[PDB]
Amino acid sequence: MVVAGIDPGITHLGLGVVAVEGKGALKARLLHGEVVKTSPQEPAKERVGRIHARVLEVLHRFRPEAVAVEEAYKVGWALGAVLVAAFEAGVPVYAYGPMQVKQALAGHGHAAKEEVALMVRGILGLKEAPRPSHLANALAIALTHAFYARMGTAKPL
Amino acid sequence: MVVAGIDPGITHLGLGVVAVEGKGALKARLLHGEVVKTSPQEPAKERVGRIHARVLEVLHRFRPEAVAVEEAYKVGWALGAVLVAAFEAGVPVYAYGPMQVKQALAGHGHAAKEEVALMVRGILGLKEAPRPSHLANALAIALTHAFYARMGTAKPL
Repeated sequence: MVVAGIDPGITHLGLGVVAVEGKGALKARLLHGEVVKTSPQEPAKERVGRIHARVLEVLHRFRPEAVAVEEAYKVGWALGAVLVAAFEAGVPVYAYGPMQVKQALAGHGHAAKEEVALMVRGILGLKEAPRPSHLANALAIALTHAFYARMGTAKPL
Repeated sequence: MVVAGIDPGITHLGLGVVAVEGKGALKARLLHGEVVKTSPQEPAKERVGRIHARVLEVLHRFRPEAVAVEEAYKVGWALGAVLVAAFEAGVPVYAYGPMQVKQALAGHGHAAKEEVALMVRGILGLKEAPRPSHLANALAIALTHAFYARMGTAKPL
């Protein structure tokens, strides 16, 4: 299955797409990874508009079965743009918090972020852990969703 | 040696950094690759300003010995922003055209782009050819510079 994962951020918005294998231990391939980077000088509408345009472009190009997002006002803006794109692309949205990601990929709710990042590197077969953290997070969220999707406990926002 | 390569583009600006080995056949590692993507709706000053901010951030973080750029008005704007960043970072700029890139990496001036992209994938040890083309181009330009730098025919803009 093909999944877009998104990590709504301060000045970076992690956006990744993975294709996960249907059998065997959780295994996926990286199809796309980007970070939407915003500047202090550019106005709010451009920052949010670009996020929208990037997410919509990714959904249309990669046609994932699902969008997965990690879990305040301004972060809410970014997620707003993301939600609009998923609505226009006709793609269902699922939300997961830090603890669920840790549980799915590291096997305990209180695992360190480094443990999650090690598993994402493992599952995707990467040479190094995917940088930066917003991208690593977005891939983890994507893989978290695939994990719960397999066992049928996907959490739809 | 560490080299930033840049491919000034229509709506995408390829920006990559490679570290090249000092002995043996041309061999490098990818340190960074990004594409600055601009939208039709965002004003010109934001498009050019972001390019500036991204390039400057990359130069400051990665401290390359050189910036290499591929070789009209609006493309000129992007390169303008790039030039400003290199000036502020104190990094020398070298320019190369399509034919020199083809010559350095494929061994003939009239090689197809696919041949250049195959060599960039080879030299950087990548699984797949680096996508998208603006990023592939920026890495090729970077590696082209390192090639001529080795043999002492670097072309400083």
